[PDB]
Amino acid sequence: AEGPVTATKPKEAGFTSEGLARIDAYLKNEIQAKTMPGAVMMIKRNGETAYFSSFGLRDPDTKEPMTAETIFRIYSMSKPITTVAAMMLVEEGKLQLDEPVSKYIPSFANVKVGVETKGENGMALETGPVKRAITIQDLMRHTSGITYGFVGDGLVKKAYIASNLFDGDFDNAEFAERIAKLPLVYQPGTTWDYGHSTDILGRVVEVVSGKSLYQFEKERLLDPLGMKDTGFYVTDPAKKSLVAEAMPNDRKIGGSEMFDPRVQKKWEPGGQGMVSTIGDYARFTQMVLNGGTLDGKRYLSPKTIAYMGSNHIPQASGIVPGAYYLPGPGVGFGLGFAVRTEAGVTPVEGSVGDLSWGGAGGTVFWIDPKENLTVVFMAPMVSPRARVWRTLRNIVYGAFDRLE
Repeated sequence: AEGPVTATKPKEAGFTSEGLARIDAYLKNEIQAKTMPGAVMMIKRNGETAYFSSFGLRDPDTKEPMTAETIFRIYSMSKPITTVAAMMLVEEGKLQLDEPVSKYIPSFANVKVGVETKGENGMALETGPVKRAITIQDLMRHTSGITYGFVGDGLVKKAYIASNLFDGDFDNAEFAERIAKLPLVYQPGTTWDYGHSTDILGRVVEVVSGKSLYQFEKERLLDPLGMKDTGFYVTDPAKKSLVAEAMPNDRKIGGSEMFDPRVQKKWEPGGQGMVSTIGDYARFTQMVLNGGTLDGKRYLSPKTIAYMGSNHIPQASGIVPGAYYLPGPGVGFGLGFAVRTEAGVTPVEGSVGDLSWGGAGGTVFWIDPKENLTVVFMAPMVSPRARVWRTLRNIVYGAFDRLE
């Protein structure tokens, strides 16, 4: 427990105080159940802060309190930021969505597609050529054939694991080469499958800009937006104790302990390596809700934002869901965002057109243009994250007193 971080205007935000109180009760109960050591959450609607509270601890071992300034490993929430960075280059005519990835990273020109088939001793992989080159758009919407070794199962995924992709101290250029040596799980441009595509996109950004992913983002987005505690590593000695840590029995991601952001390394993966704070990320999402601008500064045009927020894998795309379609029924996917397409069907409340994504470390956010709403939630945890995120959606929408 703890309470509000700042003053709030729930009624003007279109919520009831009784409804929002349900969030307090839920979070405190989950903390008591040891689902997480603590949590911080912010809800903004109609340009007003409807809710902003923190509860519990940011670290169960040190017993340090959960605060608004607490730094979280945001993992996959790094993707929308990486994608926005790439789209800035697109707006300047320095990158195109239909261009082949191989144009920037040659090793991807000759990747092969693995297909499971019966052999003398069980299932084995047959490999063949791609029918189409992987495009920049494919990377942005996860229809490139590039996957994640630890998500679901399969022979290609087992090959990812066997290749020990995360050994040593390597940079984005080297990681891209490691990925390029592996077979794809699906033909490029045909199937949605979550994977390392965004890490590859990050390298594309470096090739085009001539800068490291972090420096490019720092200059074009992080500094101007005021996201002073957002990056890939916590190098400021005064900020190292602010890193949130999950319960002892829930610190494993992909079969390994969470990386230590307090120790700088060469890798700056655009799909999973960032650290940030709720305040920093809220500015990023507000910028997106605003159509690409914040505090008088424009980062992307409103057309570009609308384009990123559109479904890029509907029927007209011919794209089909892969074996592990994470967004689930009633939800599509755009350029770095899951996009709700059905009012019902999806088993959680929300609005057609709302944008969202989460991180394996417990963080999640969503932007609802129809309801002029943005929500950011951060709590260090892994196994129960999806359950908590879905429940929070229900509670937030369940606290509405009116529709916009």
